[PDB]
Amino acid sequence: SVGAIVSIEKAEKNFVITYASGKKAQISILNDHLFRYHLDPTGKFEEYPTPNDPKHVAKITAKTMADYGTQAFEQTNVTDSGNQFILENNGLKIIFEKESALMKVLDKKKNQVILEETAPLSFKNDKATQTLKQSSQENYFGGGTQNGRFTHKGTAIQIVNTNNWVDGGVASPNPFYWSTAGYGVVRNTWKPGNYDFGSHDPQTTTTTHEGTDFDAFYFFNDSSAGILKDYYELTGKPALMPEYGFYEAHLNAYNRDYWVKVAEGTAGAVKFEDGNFYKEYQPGDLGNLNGTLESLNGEKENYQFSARAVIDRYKKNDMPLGWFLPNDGYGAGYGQTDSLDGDVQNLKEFTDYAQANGVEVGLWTQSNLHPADPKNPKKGERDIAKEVSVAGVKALKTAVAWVGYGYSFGLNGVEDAANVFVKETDGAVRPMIVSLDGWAGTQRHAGIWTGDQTGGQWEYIRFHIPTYIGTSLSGQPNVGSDMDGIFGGKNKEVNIRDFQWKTFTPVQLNMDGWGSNPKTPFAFDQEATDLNRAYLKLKSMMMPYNYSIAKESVDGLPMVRAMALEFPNEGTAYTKDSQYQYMWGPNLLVAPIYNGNQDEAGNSIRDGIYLPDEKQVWVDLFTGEKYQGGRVLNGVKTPLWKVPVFVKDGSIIPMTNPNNNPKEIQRDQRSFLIYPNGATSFNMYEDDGISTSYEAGQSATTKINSQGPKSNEKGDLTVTIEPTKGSYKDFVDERSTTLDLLASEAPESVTAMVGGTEVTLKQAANKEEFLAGTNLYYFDKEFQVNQYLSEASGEKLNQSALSVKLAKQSVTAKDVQITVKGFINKGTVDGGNTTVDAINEEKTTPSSLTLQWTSYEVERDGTVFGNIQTNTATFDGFSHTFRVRAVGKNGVSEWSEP
Ligand SMILES: CC(=O)N[C@H]1[C@@H](Oc2ccc([N+](=O)[O-])cc2)O[C@H](CO)[C@H](O)[C@@H]1O
Repeated sequence: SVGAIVSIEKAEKNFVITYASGKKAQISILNDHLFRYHLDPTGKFEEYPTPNDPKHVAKITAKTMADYGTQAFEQTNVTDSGNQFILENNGLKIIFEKESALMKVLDKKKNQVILEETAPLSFKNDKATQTLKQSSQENYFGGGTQNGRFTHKGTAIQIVNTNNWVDGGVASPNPFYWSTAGYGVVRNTWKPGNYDFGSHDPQTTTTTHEGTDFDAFYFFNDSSAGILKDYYELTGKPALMPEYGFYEAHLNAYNRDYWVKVAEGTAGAVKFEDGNFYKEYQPGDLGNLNGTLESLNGEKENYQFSARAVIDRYKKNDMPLGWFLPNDGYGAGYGQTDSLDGDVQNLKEFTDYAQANGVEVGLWTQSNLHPADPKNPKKGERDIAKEVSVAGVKALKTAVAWVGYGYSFGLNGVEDAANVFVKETDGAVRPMIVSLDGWAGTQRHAGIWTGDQTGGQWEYIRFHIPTYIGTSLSGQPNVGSDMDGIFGGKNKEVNIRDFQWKTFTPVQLNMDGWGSNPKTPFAFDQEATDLNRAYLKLKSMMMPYNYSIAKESVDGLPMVRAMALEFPNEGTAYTKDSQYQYMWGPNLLVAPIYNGNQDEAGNSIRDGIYLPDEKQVWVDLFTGEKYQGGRVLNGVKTPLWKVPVFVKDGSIIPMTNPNNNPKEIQRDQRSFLIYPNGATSFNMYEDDGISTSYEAGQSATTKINSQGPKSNEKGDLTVTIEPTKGSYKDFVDERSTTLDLLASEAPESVTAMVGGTEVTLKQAANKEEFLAGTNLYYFDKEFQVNQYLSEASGEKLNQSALSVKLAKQSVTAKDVQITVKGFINKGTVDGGNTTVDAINEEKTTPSSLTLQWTSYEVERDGTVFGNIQTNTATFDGFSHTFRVRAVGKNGVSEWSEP
């Protein structure tokens, strides 16, 4: 312990705290809610922590202390207030008890103590530990990719480069956590740590990092978006993926292995287009067998075994494919020549072919990306500069084999790679890097994938959902994983369920070559293939929405959102009651199927669907079925074709034509799927999709406003598309406009103003007239959000919509105002009417209680459960008070005895 504080002095650039031990700390005030506290036993007070190697020059911070300016520091006063020293600016009171040295921070806007040390910093055992008060309602997020976990109260998390990709490991640590009390802390260290959020003593949180230094950035903010924006201003805004990065990729090696003709039914046999069965061999496993060597371009009497042939199969199977890594395999390489330049020419010809097919090429790496002598490369070296400038590579994946050391290593590597992409293309290619073993800052260059796990089993989904959520809460919105795992497979239902929910996630990797079957969306039967295509096409149609929430995640909430981000006033949104669902942007609640529980009809039984907000209607995206929030639904029947996705009524979802890659998007069209519910709004972002020019303001935004009746009510609806602001290379100014307004009745009238001039709309007599014509509207009871899913599910999945089409117009010069009179979107709402119209001892397990007494509701520890279809209900996931009420046609009853 450094002892009592004897003095706090305002120096030229920071406040100097002198402890009775003679140890000093510097407080740097960066803005009115962010400060750095640096207790440096060495007295050097260097701006940056020591990395694990001096060549690791990429910094945690993206903004220097000097870049924040001196204003907040100038406007912070130190006062000697008897038993305390106080630092005070417009934002914070930082209060230090003189005798104990304990720091506490009053947020002056809240007039509440947000952070309070309860024991002094401890430097024992070559670690630096802070001990904080933990309050009963205080929750904690962050830590990076905390495999299986997102909400950390009552647990400890390891801030360690664990190189463990399965539940309970850490695929990508981050020394960043935040408290729902309204603070975030970045430990300014490259050293591993352990954050114990009151795992045995619930009133104490301890944060420990190895080392002899205590250096931390403390930021105070009253919103989760503000905490993340603080983290991003400090450590770097997330990179915005190029549009193609949101599309599934195919990853494997096509330069190294051999295919041997085998019998059908041979272990590992794969059928090819010649109608024969082949089994894949590494060259060293061939033994006396003879096979056909793979190549990227299939130029060697081997076309069906080539990387080109895989592009052709995704095309033949009409599957989206954004990008392709053809060298993803240990020692695989990307050419078979005697030179790097010969291999780069082979890869360039692959990239020409991939690009002719609308697919970008990335490379995997297990190594440094530069030759020992770039002017004289050796065969088998890497030269990301030539790979980029000569071969046209646009993306990079960093194997643990490269970045496995962790901490400063990965950040240095991905920073250097990002700079090469940009420099070699003069900014024509923005970075597209997928990494792991990250740290604070990684997000500004790279997204993460979660590493190697076994698919073909429900645990593959179950642990991934919270993993994504917690990754995103850690300031990494660009998260992905392998589609149905790198290992295993042979479980059709898991495969379909994985493609389903990852539609509503950023990055999808078909990590092929290691599994129980090929890793593609067409590896299973036609039922699975058509479902996977349907969900992949839905993602392609959602690209304007997805790109818009991606833009938001550059300086705001991430794309995968913990329930608490969108519903901060509900306790359920913070706990493991929210571990298996999330908001995909603001507008979609995704509650993936994550276990094999079923009925005899093969329907999955989904428990614990938490629908927030007693005042909010949630709309099944596929069927239009409506559900009242403020409840957790158990026993929800979910057919194989379906993933539980609910639209937040009010949602504007920008859409586009189904497409297999960004070059197939019609840039001369725009389309909005709207669920009007009072006054809502959406900001649609666009840019050139590929370059760094967005960072220099080459982008455009379009504000869409929907102003109509509340859910299920009738009224006037005004949809206003404000003029598009901004421009960029190959910006298309002249676009047609579609609105698909979910509606339950034909309107009284639909009128259209374009830049203040009326456009006469005709009522289409039928769908074919509507589809053929422009300046029309059409009330359609056969509206399909996803025709591929309708066809794949064997369900029509018809919904009712009022669709409106306007002719091409200048989107910059002229707005759109559509007025619908007699607008209504009414359906029956499950739990819509909350109007007031024993413990079964023999069934008590260790962790499940069964209560007995058109449906019922039960309150479990202050959380309301619904969809209880019979005369009993069991509650589990226990290591409790039960009230029950009846549900009928005309409302409910009041709470029975606790
Ligand atoms: C975490 C990581 O880098 N994963 C890579 C890596 O994966 C494996 C997979 C299996 C083993 N093993 O059986 O011991 C080791 C490493 O390299 C793969 C190369 O194809 C993939 O890139 C995978 O994502």
